Amino acid sequence: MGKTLRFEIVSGVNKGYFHTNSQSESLDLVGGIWQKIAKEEFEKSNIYVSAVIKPSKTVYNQEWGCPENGEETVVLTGVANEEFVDDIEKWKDTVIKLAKELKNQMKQSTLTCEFIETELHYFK
Amino acid sequence: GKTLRFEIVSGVNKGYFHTNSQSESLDLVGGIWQKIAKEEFEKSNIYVSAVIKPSKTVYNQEWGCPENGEETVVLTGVANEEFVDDIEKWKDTVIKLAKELKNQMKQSTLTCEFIETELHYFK
Amino acid sequence: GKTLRFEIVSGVNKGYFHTNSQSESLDLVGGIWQKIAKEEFEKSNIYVSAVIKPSKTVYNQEWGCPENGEETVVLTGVANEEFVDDIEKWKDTVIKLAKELKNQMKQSTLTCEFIETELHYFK
Ligand SMILES: CSC[C@H]1O[C@@H](n2cnc3c(N)ncnc32)[C@H](O)[C@@H]1OP(=O)(O)OC[C@H]1O[C@@H](n2cnc3c(N)ncnc32)[C@H](O)[C@@H]1O
Ligand SMILES: CSC[C@H]1O[C@@H](n2cnc3c(N)ncnc32)[C@H](O)[C@@H]1OP(=O)(O)OC[C@H]1O[C@@H](n2cnc3c(N)ncnc32)[C@H](O)[C@@H]1O
Ligand SMILES: CSC[C@H]1O[C@@H](n2cnc3c(N)ncnc32)[C@H](O)[C@@H]1OP(=O)(O)OC[C@H]1O[C@@H](n2cnc3c(N)ncnc32)[C@H](O)[C@@H]1O
Repeated sequence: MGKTLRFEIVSGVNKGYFHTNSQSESLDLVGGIWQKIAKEEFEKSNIYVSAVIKPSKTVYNQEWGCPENGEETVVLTGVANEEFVDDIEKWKDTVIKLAKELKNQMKQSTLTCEFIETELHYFK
Repeated sequence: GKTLRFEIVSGVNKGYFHTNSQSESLDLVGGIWQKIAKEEFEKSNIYVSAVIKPSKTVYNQEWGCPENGEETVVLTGVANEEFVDDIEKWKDTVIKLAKELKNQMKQSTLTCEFIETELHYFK
Repeated sequence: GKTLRFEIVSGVNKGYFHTNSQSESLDLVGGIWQKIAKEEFEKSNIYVSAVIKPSKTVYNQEWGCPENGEETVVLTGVANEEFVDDIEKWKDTVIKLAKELKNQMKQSTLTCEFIETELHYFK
């Protein structure tokens, strides 16, 4: 019953720039970018932030640029595991740094990053 | 950035809408949400966006769950203070929209959860 | 309606079940969940349903992650007072199911989280 934090990031996939065709292709695109930026930060701080990535669409007003029925998006989540990181604040600052880097590399005008309290049970 | 997020789980009612794939039912729910969100936005100036995800929900087959699980859609959202000036009013709007979604999807039941969250919005 | 939700993340072990697509992985994991949930329901009269979502999980390639991520499934659920009287007993049941799922999926590790939530159930 370790009290910790989870994050959730939502990003567009910018098909106008990366020209991905399917949701598997955009999932792999975002996953590859996260894999690179997470490793780069891990080399600097010894904190590796893994991410679960999920296909999704995001529904907003068509006048703001949303396609009918929703924009293709990826949801990234993760959770601070005390077996891997000993400082929750540093982990949180790392997630924020990665979220801003993801926004930049995905060429997104906006991005959301949330933190939620969670109780993590890790079975090994 | 302390705020609220919601999560709604809905069936896709294949027998009523006659969709044939997870992608089609995702777009069905997306279109319904897009319409009810716009309709409410016109009445109150509050627009509730939703992230929608494909899913399968597993429960007891004795209660009607299909062998391979029920095709469902998960909808989530979060109150951003840049777009809504009162979180409680936003929460009440989400509840209203969830009940509308339940009715439009012809669902017998629906869950709508609220979770405390800290939102960081980069622009 | 203050309560708890769970989230479990599991690998899908394509190298033990010979599967490929994400829809096929949802069906494999959903079938396992149906069976273990029913088994626990018979013992405790607590049935834990699950919403299952397709995903990939990104971690260091040096630790065995494929480039761009490993195929995974995310399972979530929520304790509903209409179906369970004691949230502590529900939580212990979820933990038992999570450990059983880890074994059935032949996974070296598994995460199970509990998050405070406010559930609105419309029926
Ligand atoms: C789908 S399970 C696969 C991998 O997927 C990641 N993962 C699992 N569940 C989650 C979750 N809920 N949210 C985010 N990432 C997750 C974790 O990185 C997990 O790694 P393991 O715990 O299985 O360790 C595997 C190896 O990798 C090392 N390792 C895994 N993660 C980290 C880490 N963050 N820092 C340092 N070492 C790590 C660990 O020591 C071990 O040798
Ligand atoms: C995947 S990002 C795309 C759009 O997807 C939606 N979105 C992004 N992240 C999330 C999330 N975590 N949960 C739910 N919806 C999300 C947001 O509606 C977002 O819009 P932006 O923040 O990028 O604003 C784009 C334009 O649209 C306006 N706008 C966007 N949302 C609202 C809103 N709710 N009310 C009023 N104006 C809004 C805003 O002023 C701007 O001009
Ligand atoms: C996508 S909706 C379909 C079914 O999907 C499951 N479900 C719905 N929302 C969620 C959610 N957020 N998380 C996890 N599971 C969910 C629920 O099991 C739901 O069942 P209903 O509430 O609609 O009851 C349907 C029938 O099944 C019985 N039933 C459903 N769940 C349980 C349960 N946990 N214990 C006892 N009886 C249960 C209930 O009495 C009724 O006859």
